[PDB]
This record gives sequence, C-alpha cells and structure tokens, in this order.
Amino acid sequence: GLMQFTLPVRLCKEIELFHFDIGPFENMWPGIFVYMVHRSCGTSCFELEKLCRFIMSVKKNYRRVPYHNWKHAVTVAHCMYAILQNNHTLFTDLERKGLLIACLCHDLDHRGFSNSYLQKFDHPLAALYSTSTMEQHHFSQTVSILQLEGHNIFSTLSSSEYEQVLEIIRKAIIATDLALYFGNRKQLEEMYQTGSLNLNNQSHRDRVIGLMMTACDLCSVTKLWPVTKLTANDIYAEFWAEGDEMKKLGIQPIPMMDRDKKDEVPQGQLGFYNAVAIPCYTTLTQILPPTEPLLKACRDNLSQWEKVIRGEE
Ligand SMILES: Cn1ncc(C(=O)N2CCC2)c1C(=O)Nc1ccn2nc(N3CCOCC3)nc2c1
Ligand SMILES: [Mg+2]
Ligand SMILES: [Zn+2]
Repeated sequence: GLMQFTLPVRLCKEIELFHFDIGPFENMWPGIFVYMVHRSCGTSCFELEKLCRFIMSVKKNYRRVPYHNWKHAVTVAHCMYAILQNNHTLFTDLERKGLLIACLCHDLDHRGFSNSYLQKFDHPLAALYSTSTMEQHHFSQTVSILQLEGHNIFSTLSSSEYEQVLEIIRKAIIATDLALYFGNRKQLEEMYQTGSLNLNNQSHRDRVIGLMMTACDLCSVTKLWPVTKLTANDIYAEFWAEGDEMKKLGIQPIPMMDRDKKDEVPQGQLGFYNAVAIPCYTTLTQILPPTEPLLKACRDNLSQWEKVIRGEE
C-alpha cells in the first residue's frame, strides 16, 4: 500500500509531457505503466500483485512485429495518461481505470496485418468477426487474460461497475478501428459547432472517448521529429510485408503497402496528416482544450514532411 513506483528525475519530469518517448529499455515499461496508473487512478485502484501479473500476461500476448508490439501498447497508454492528467475533473474514477487498461490491451495478439488482409486471406478471425476484425479479437484477448486465475484487477468493483468498465474498454478498443474514426469525428465536429455536444450524454461521452483512443493510437505523429521519423520506418516495415503477402495472393497492394512506392512516402505522410491526424487532434483540441500540445506537435511534424519533399531533408 505504501510501495510507490519512482522514476529517475528526467523521466519523472518528461513523463508528464505529451511528447515523452518511453525509451529503448523494455524492462522499464511495466514500471512506467504502474507509475502512470498510480498517479492517474490511485495507489489502491488495483491490487499491485494482480496488476503486475495482468501486465506481464498482456506483454506475453503481444508479438515480435515491427510496429504493433508491446512498445506501441505502452506508448498509446502514456498518451492516454497525459490526456487524463491534463483533464483531471472531466473523467470518472471508472473511466480513468478502464481507459489506461484499454490502451495497454488495444492491439493484443496483433499479427502485423490489416483487417483487409485477414478478409482477402480468408483468415478464421474474418468469419468470426465480419467488421473491426482485429479489434474484436483484441477485446476477446483482453477478456480471456482478465479471466486467468489471479489476473482480475477489477475484482473489488461492484457487479455493475465491473459491467460498466468492461463496456468502456470494449467501446474504446473497437474505436481504434480507423475505418470508424472518419464518421466518429464528423459527428463530433457537427455536435461541437451546432453546440449540441453534451458530456452528461453517455452516447456523446462514448464518441469523445473514441476520438481520444484514435488520438493516442496515432500519437507517433505528435513526438519529436526523430521519434516520428524512426517510428514511420517500423510502420512501413509491417505495411510492405502485408504488400508482399497481397502479391502472394495475386492481388496488387494499395500504394500504402507497396514497397515499390518507397519514393512517394513523404507525399503519403502529407495525405495521412491532412486526411486523418490534423483533423483528429483539431477536433480533440476543440473538445478538450488542454490537449493542444498534441495538435501543435502534429503540425510541426507535418511541416517536417513538407521539408523532406522540398529536398531540404
Ligand atoms: C503514421 N501513421 N500512424 C498510424 C498510421 C496508420 O495508417 N495506421 C493503420 C495501422 C497504423 C500511419 C501511417 O503512416 N499511415 C499512412 C496512411 C496512408 N499512407 N499512404 C502512404 N503512401 C501512399 C503513397 O505511396 C507511398 C505511401 N503512406 C501512408 C501512411
Ligand atoms: Mg489496432
Ligand atoms: Zn494501435
């Protein structure tokens, strides 16, 4: 109960900032996560014995893929931590519990392949879940780990609080399906402008949490340029592997997945920042003003991709 996690001074300071990189020392990521749960949620939000066993089972269930890996899980949880800490009063105790765990679990057992590749391959998961295929898998995997003897970090919730947090986690994980983000942000955009946005309305709260999950999921575009640039390599390592596998099914990959279009990457990043990233952080900043630093970091990185195209780097 009196056992706090403590970080070194540079991490103690930088972990509070949106652009923090969790670093290359894997053995520190669990401790970083528990630190964030303790400060965001409380030191008695979870039984430390059960949390530690939950964290290590989650880690074991992420795979050795270039991008959709354990580092990504913890990276996405830290962006949620920074959103939650900069918005103290807006979120319930259950939401602060549920959302960090959602973020840690949101890509559980990812194979490095898109929902489209599973469908075209005709993978079993594509028969079990017709839409948001991997995301329904990720929630399934989260429930299974929670049901391992000794892994129920939620045991000392009431019956209804337990059903509520699992529903928060399910919606949060489904919402990381980028196919659903476009419609979600347009709805939130209309509501905010016409003034109908209402945070006591549960269906509105759900939408807001959806956007937060997208914002945390894409947070590589909100880091310092060298982190953004080097993460993009990991993203394309998966994309181009999927493109190879499409060619093996005798399907031409979309340009995103085609290693033969390395040359156009800087222009592909522009479209992604303009069509997805900037709109996401803009609407998030309008709803939660203290998340402005994410939008400013994203615009800085947009400007860096513009410099690469103009040959300046
Ligand atoms: C940075 N970041 N973070 C998350 C994702 C992402 O989409 N998700 C889905 C799972 C992670 C990306 C990303 O890079 N997206 C994209 C999206 C479209 N395009 N289109 C090209 N190009 C077309 C022309 O030819 C060159 C490539 N690159 C990209 C890169
Ligand atoms: Mg995902
Ligand atoms: Zn993800």
